[PDB]
Amino acid sequence: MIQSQINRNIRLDLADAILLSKAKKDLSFAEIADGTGLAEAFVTAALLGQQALPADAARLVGAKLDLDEDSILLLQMIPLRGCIDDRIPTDPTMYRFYEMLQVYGTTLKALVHEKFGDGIISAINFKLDVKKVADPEGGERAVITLDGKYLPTKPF
Amino acid sequence: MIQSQINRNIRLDLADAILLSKAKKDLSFAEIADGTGLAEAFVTAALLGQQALPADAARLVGAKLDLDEDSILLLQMIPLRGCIDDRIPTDPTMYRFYEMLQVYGTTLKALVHEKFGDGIISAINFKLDVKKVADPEGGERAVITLDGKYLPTKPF
Amino acid sequence: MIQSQINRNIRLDLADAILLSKAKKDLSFAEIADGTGLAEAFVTAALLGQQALPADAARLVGAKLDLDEDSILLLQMIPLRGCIDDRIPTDPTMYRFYEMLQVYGTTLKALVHEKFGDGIISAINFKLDVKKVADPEGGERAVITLDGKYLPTKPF
Amino acid sequence: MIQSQINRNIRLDLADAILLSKAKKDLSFAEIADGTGLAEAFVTAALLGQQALPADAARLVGAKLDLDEDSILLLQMIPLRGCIDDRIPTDPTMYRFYEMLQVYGTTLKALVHEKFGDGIISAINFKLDVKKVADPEGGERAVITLDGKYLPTKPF
Amino acid sequence: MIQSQINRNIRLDLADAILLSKAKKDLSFAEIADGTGLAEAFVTAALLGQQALPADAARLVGAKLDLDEDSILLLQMIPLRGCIDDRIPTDPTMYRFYEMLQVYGTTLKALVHEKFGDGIISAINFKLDVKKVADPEGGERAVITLDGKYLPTKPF
Amino acid sequence: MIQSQINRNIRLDLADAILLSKAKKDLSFAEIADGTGLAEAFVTAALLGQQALPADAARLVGAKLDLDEDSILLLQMIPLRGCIDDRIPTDPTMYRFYEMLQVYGTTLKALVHEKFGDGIISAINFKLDVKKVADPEGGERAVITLDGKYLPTKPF
Amino acid sequence: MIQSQINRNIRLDLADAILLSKAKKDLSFAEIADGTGLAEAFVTAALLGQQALPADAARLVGAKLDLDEDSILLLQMIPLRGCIDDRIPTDPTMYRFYEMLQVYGTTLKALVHEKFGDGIISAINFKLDVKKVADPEGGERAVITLDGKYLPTKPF
Amino acid sequence: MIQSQINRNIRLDLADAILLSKAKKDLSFAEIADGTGLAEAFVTAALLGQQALPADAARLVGAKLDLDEDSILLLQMIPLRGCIDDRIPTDPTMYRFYEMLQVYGTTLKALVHEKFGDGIISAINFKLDVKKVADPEGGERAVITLDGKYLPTKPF
Amino acid sequence: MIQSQINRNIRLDLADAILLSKAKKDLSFAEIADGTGLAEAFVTAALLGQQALPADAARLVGAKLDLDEDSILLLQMIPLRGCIDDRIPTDPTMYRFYEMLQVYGTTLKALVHEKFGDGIISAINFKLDVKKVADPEGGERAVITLDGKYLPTKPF
Amino acid sequence: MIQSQINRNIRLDLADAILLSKAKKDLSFAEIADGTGLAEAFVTAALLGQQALPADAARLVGAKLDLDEDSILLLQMIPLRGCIDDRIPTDPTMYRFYEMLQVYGTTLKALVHEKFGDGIISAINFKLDVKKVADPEGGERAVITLDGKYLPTKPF
Repeated sequence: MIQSQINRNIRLDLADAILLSKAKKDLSFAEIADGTGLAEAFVTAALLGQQALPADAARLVGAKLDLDEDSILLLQMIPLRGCIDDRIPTDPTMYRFYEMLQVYGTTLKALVHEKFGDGIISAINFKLDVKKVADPEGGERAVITLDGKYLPTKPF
Repeated sequence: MIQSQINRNIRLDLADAILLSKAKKDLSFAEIADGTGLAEAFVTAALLGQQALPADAARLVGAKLDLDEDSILLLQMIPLRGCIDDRIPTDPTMYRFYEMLQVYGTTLKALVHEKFGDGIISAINFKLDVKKVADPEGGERAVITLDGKYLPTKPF
Repeated sequence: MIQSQINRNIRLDLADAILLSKAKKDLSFAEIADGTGLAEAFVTAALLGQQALPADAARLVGAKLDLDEDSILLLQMIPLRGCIDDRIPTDPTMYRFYEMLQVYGTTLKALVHEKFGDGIISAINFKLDVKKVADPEGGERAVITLDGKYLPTKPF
Repeated sequence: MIQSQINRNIRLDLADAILLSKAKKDLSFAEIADGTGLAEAFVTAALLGQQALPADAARLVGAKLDLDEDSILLLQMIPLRGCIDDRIPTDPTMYRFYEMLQVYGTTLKALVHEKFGDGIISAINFKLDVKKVADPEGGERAVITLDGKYLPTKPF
Repeated sequence: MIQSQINRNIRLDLADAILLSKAKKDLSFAEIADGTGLAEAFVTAALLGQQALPADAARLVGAKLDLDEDSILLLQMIPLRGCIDDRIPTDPTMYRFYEMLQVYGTTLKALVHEKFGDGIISAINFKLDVKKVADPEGGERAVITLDGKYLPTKPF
Repeated sequence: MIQSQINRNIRLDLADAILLSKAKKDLSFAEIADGTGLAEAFVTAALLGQQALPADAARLVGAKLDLDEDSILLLQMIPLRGCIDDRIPTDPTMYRFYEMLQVYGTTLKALVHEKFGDGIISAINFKLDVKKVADPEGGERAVITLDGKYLPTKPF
Repeated sequence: MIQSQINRNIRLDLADAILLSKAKKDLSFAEIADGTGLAEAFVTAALLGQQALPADAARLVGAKLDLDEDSILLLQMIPLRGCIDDRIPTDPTMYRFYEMLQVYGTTLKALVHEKFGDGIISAINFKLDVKKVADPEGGERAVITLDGKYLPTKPF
Repeated sequence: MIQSQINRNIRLDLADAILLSKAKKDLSFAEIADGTGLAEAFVTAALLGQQALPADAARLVGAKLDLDEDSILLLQMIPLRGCIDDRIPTDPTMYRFYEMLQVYGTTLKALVHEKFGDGIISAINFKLDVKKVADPEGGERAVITLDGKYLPTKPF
Repeated sequence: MIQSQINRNIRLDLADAILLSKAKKDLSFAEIADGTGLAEAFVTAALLGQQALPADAARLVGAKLDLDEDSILLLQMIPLRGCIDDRIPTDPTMYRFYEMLQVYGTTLKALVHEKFGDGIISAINFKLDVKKVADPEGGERAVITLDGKYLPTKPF
Repeated sequence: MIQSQINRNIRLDLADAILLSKAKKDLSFAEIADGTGLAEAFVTAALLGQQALPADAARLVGAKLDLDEDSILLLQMIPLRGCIDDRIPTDPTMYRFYEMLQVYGTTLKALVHEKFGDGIISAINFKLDVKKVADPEGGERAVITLDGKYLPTKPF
């Protein structure tokens, strides 16, 4: 796939139409991803304009959501990524993950360098998943797993 | 603890001093946290100005790092939290965690609302840990676990 | 329930239409919320794009305001919250509540840590109400009650 | 009093020194304000650079805290108000009160105009207090009362 | 009037239409405000989205400018105030009044506190008027009067 | 005077020292400007770093405040003007004058063009004064006069 | 002219339409301004939304460009000035004039105060022109002349 | 010269020192540059941190201003250029040159492309000068000449 | 070519249309640029709104992509350059080139001044090339060549 | 190396000290890096706070520059990277490399996705080289090579 986007608004406008059709059809993201062979977080991210779907998956989710052919094609383009409106989220749900960075950002840096060395944990060679577990004290918790490759920074 | 800070620079300046002592002594954060009864991410965050240590742990890390009494006292104060200089990290290691929000922030929202409902995953009733593992294709990966309680939003 | 929004413009445009219909019909927010079983601040926030109405409430307010069926569905979706255009309000009425934070924000932090300990007062597990009272010196006063759960930060 | 400040850093530096002395002495804000004739929120705000204390209270708290003569005079100066470092708080405890504005700011405007008319709720003719209560579901809640005069805007 | 706006663009779009009609009809703001019983600065501000006209005035200016009924109703709505596009004006004419704040802002604070005490000069209980006078050395000057109530900040 | 500044911090630091001296000596700005032949708003502005005092005035005020010779010379330098820390004031007293621009900025433009023509009201060929007057409904008001030359924009 | 604009987008949208028509007709700005009696920089700035054309000049360029009556009227309105999208230009050609400010801004201030005194060089009583000349080393140079009246700031 | 700076504060601190010494010695920029063979705008800019002086010029002006040897060396380093504190000047004198860009920036672009073609007017191969001329209507004008090489953008 | 744009949205909107047509016809940028005589980086940049195509090339690519005549003319127009939505890219692919500047920006400055002297490497007299090479360690690398003319800064 | 920094000011203050010593000793970056076995761009970036030197290289450059022991240790710490003062460079030399991103940023994205596919060119597994070459038309050019590993984005 060699086609790519440069203006996020195209795929984000499409995401809005996907969300409307999904709401009208009472569909979950789990059901939309079911049968693609792709993880729900990857498929969901594509619907929301942040990943590219392979052709087969694009056609399958397109049927489910009743998308036109131009829309099924856009879903296959490599996106201009960046889902936050203006750098810092205003939405509370979305903001808590930013706050995690404000509280633990330097600790994540410190422990990455301690355990791995100079370099980065990838956001590209990277997977994430969201799991609901019972809280032994009452209620529920989310266990969100960020799984990224370590890439070293080495002299040259 | 009822004492709290309002100017992050005080504890951030102490953090720099801690990092210098730690470097001169060839200590790791795991080493410093060993024996405190507390997780390495929590103790590390406290050293870096983002948590408060209980008195016993403050005295122990203070002995390990040869910190003076004002410093051992400062570590027990509730901090003015926020480790990022100016909202968006410039450091590549830190930035990748912000990039994961730019790529998956709306997906985390979507999947939280689907699995839990309206509300948030907490950044307060919250634990995180960093694990080094083998990458099955070669090299190493970080598995970073964000473990947060779900708090619902419901009508009143 | 499980459907959510990622572009606040959709629900904010709906808010503008609701406000137009509301004005043509000479309706108050108190009137619109009457019979929903929900507090006026909660129903008002939903109309203005910041909460989700349960289905029964959406139909009741929808009938009162003569909203079409797409609008009645939108009111039930979980919003992308954030009512301020660009971080700091320009409107004097809204600004005073921001200035309240500029004057007392560190005092709120200090007293919260003194009375409760390390942690937060929730904006999620949270109730708001606005009460008009006579001023014994002449005039009227607003008594605005912010009622939020304390969630502690504890070591792990 | 007719003397005022133009650089908030002077009074905020004094606040840092006050907090250190307060912590060394194991004092609460409630104790410091005791015998002052003034509400804890007002005295605390003055200590943190956001209000001016009368000479009598400045000397009383100054003695309690061991402040030099220049500091007790500073406490009586009219401040350059503004406690937030850079417009939006990073600290989670302070941030939650900002988030209340992001979620309810337009609701507060709408309900103020409905109950009072065109105008504002004052942040000057204004009192606030923080009370700790039981949470009938378990735990504790903060009831924060914002009590502000209504000033109307009327044609001229 | 209990109806209010939350999106300034609606009234600012109306303002644009008002300005076009006013130009096609060769009307001045003084002419439009004549007969309303209201000062030219107040009526002009309402046309430009920054005040609410009483019903009688709205119908009068609506007839003078040939406004439709939706517009006459909009002019009676309480606005979301804030006429500056992005905080600092680019327009030279508007910018000069911002520059006066950059040069004299702390002087105004200093002199207000000297003459009145701790508190504010109101922008709500407030009148302004623009008068053209001769410059004794040749040309013209504008004498702009800001007339605002003093509200004291008093301890509690 | 041909000497000028490029770093506002030097004169603003001097302002801080001036305000301390003035506080210890219990002086008013009216008192300090007395005997200079200059308006209190101009002398106050100079002390706060926003105007240059002629040598005779600099020596007069410098005597009253007990300033060293380096400071009396600094006050005669042409300043790098700009009294607001970061574009928008946080202080309530100075914020109200910014709010006047958010509400009436476009009205001031519109009326200036109507009365004078294309061009500006100067902030350079400019006087301002602050006058306290009784409010017939009770209390006090500030009448603040901005008096600026009209300079037209004319085709070339 | 007493009619003015408050939303720059109206005149900037007209500029876009003017530019398309101009390119279709293979016209230069020098040709469009020919016969108006006005300098090419003034007429060009008017077309681009930053000056008001006298009526006769508006009709002349309107004929050359095939503009409709509403557009010819718009060109005569006093504009809401400000041609830069967001404060700092991104376009290399316009950025160099900003860079000229970053490099020489304080030099221009220092030399203006040295040669003229305290005060400003006007941007209002102001002419500019662009001239192409030979570079003695080969190639071409632009000689851009900023011709502004000196307005002093003197005590009052 | 192969040495360069990366932190503008070093040379800007030197500039403040230079300006105090210059003020104590009652010197003009014209006098300081006299005998260097360099234009007053180039020498002034170097003193203010925006150019590098050759060795002989640095020794000359350093003698005139009684600079230490470290300071004379600093004047010869290639600077980290950028004289504006925070992107947009607050000083009225410098702001007017920014306003010329807000009003004429697109006109400068348009006329450069018309006269020269696609490309830029250099800010590097560039000369500027400030000349005082009498205004035939009374008073003084500044004629500021920006003289830059045209560099074309050509396809490759 | 003497015609130029001032609003980037016109050419960027055309870019979006070009990308959609390019995706529908399964074309690459190398293919589109084939037979124009122009480097793929230059032609691609023109399509994406950042260069002007000569007329012959504009008609060739216009045919390949089924562009209408307004669009083929627009491609020949000198653009208002600037492809980044809001100064800092959000897209990871684009961001890495920004991170290169955050890590090596001062090194590039230092080494340019060391090897060439005071002055700049041009972004105008400039060629850009992207080549894919095999990584001896496995995988592939991009070798991106920035070839700019050195322009000296010399005293005047 | 497991030790890392969180406050860039420490290493950037050291960079300033290094640059002073380097200028006093009339050293080039090429000579400082000679004998380290590391590329001049790597060693230079380390001196400027953006890379960590191995211990032997730290000692060798520390000897050349006469650095104290704490400085030789600091050069070995993993930095808090980010060399740009405030996101966008002000310095002309550094700004040109940002301008290349404003002009070619979307072209680099497009061509990377065309030649390699979805994913990124690394700034971490990355080397850069600056080469001076004669310009056949006269003068000099810089050939700057960015050599980064391709990391693909693939579904999971």
